[PDB]
Amino acid sequence: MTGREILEKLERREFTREVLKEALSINDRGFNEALFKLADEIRRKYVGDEVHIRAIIEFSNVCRKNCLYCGLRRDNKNLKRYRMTPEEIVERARLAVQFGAKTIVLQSGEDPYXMPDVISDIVKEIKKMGVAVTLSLGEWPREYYEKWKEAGADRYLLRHETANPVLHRKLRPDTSFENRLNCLLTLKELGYETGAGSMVGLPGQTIDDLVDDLLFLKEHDFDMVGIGPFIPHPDTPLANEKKGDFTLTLKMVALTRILLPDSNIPATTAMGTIVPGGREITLRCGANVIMPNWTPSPYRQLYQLYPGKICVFEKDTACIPCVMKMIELLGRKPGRDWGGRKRVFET
Ligand SMILES: Nc1ncnc2c1ncn2[C@@H]1O[C@H](CSCC[C@H](N)C(=O)O)[C@@H](O)[C@H]1O
Ligand code: SF4
Ligand SMILES: [Br-]
Ligand SMILES: [Br-]
Ligand SMILES: [Br-]
Ligand SMILES: [Br-]
Ligand SMILES: [Br-]
Repeated sequence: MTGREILEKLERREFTREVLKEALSINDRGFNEALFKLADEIRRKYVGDEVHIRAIIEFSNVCRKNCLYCGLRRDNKNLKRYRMTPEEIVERARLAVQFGAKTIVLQSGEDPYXMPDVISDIVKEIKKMGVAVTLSLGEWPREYYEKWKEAGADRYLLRHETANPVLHRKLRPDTSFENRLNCLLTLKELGYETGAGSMVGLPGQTIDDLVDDLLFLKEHDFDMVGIGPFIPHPDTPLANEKKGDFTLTLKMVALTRILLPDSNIPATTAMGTIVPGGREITLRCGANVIMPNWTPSPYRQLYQLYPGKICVFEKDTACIPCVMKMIELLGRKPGRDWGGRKRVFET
């Protein structure tokens, strides 16, 4: 098909494997710009001009897993490890709420120390502040997820990473795609607003794999989808592999908006790391959420999933005001409520 014909099929919601493959394979500038415009319009029509701010506290970089792409992998001995205390985490969340955050995101490596009860205690304290709580702690037993839901957690982010089970097992040797999916299904069953998503440009990953990611997201109708480029980290086995392409990753965000028009989709920090102004671009191509870094000094620079992460050298209260300025200069508005998914039922 020509670019014009693929756009017309996307506009009529004929989301076949062939249409998605062709959309990802065409490199024409006119086609790409029209795809980005379509996603931007679908975003405005379905989720409006509000950009929801999720203040993220990366509270521990301790991890038991050995994911091949990740700087926090347990075999990385060249990383200073840290843990915030429960009191530090609560008080830091309180500061974010004082600065206007309406969602607090707690993210960490898979650090057993806190699980499950210290997390439960922390969640209960933050929920007293009248904001949404989102967890991003990795793979744990159903019983842990249940306890956190009972403690008041609202949402859980657990990117599926790659929907190719063979590639998944190789990159994430402690676990499997089956396990990841079982975790996501359990979270949904428990009533969490659930987030999935993937990296783009992983070693071994093909365009067909990317199409399968899109199809997987459509199949499960996730509330949130987090997408970023793979960024090689020098203290990992993938150090010499090629970085993910920004434009290809941007096309994955645009298609995700087109496929899931009422979902919440972040402009991820990885997008801002690989291209200056990458998050702003992404907010104009389908994204409607941003997650300013609220990890306190002196730990920001130690949370090194990937190198060169933006904002790590700044005073640690910088990013909430910064994203508020960003939202304004984009001609957008800040979120007025917790920014939960507002489903638009259709055919
Ligand atoms: N090198 C890298 N490049 C880009 N993104 C990466 C990365 N290493 C990790 N990430 C992303 O960072 C996300 C958060 S990892 C921290 C949360 C939890 N330990 C978990 O694994 O879910 C991952 O889901 C992954 O997509
Ligand atoms: S991606 Fe998550 S689980 Fe895997 S090594 Fe990094 S922090 Fe640990
Ligand atoms: Br302070
Ligand atoms: Br969230
Ligand atoms: Br366990
Ligand atoms: Br995300
Ligand atoms: Br990211």
